[PDB]
Amino acid sequence: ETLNGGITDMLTELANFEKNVSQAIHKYNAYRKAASVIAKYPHKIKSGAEAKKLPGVGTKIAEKIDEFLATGKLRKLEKIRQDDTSSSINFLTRVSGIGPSAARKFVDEGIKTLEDLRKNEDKLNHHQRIGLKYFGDFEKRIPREEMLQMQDIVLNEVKKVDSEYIATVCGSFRRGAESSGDMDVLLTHPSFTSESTKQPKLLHQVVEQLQKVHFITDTLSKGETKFMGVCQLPSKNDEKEYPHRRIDIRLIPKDQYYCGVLYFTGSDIFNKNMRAHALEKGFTINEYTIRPLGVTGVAGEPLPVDSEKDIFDYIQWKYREPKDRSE
DNA sequence: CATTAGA
DNA sequence: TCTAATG
Ligand code: NA
Ligand code: NA
Repeated sequence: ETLNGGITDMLTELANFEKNVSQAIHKYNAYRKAASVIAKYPHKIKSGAEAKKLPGVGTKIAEKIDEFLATGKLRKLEKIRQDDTSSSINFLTRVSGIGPSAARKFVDEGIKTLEDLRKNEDKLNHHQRIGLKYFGDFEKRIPREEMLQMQDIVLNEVKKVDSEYIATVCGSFRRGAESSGDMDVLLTHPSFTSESTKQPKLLHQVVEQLQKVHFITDTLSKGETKFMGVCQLPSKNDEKEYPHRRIDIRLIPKDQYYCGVLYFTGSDIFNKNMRAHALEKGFTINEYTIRPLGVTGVAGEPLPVDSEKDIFDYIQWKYREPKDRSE
């Protein structure tokens, strides 16, 4: 957590590189496992040698460990950090819609900057065109103070269209957080569950609501169960307009909400931890359900859930307010 | 890890 | 169809 820190950070750096700039999935994978196991090790790595005794700890990495050990740096590291191409990749990527493959392709074409991107919006797809267009706003945080004003409008039209809907704004937001990166709305309806053959319109109804009022401004992706978009709080009585925000609304079988909700609400550690417990408590948790464990090794059969409580009850735990779902 | 664009 | 990008 700190005694192995540099090694881990170097190593990760190392990894992320291969992965993006290069297409070295393996080396990349190689770095991460090492990064992983070195991270667990309970003592101070005093040399590649010692490190080397590890699993996944090859000669190539052990080598890198000495160089970092001996001199507070690493060339390859330094050389990469410098590399204008590589850098270019890492940057283009911040564009929403641009990922490794497109980064590399763009670079090769010579587009290495934000401006380059503009000059060639045509070589860009609708997702990326938007990612472009709100480059700033998308990197900006979301003040809870806004999360509250957004959430408020959202539940308002949800309810407006049909009183039967159930929306929940999951995430850290939900976990009390001072700010958030984007809003996650988990949606559900009774008239939609596990079997009941969809009702695409269920999703489409609301998206169209939000839009009709202007909360929705753009569509990154709209599928029959997951709409991915852009939204903005009405810019008041002037002088202050609102930054464009990333929103994600998703349909859910009324039969799977709470688990999903429970889940997406994290924290990643709270979940992991609760989940690990359900195992002892003879259970199985996962994004959509909770099944009872059968000694044969495994088992099935989705116990019924009506609230975040059921799932609690089931594993016989203390209901944890989302507030304290930190870990 | 599953859903969507796109070509 | 596959392949990429988000979460
Ligand atoms: Na080894
Ligand atoms: Na990106």
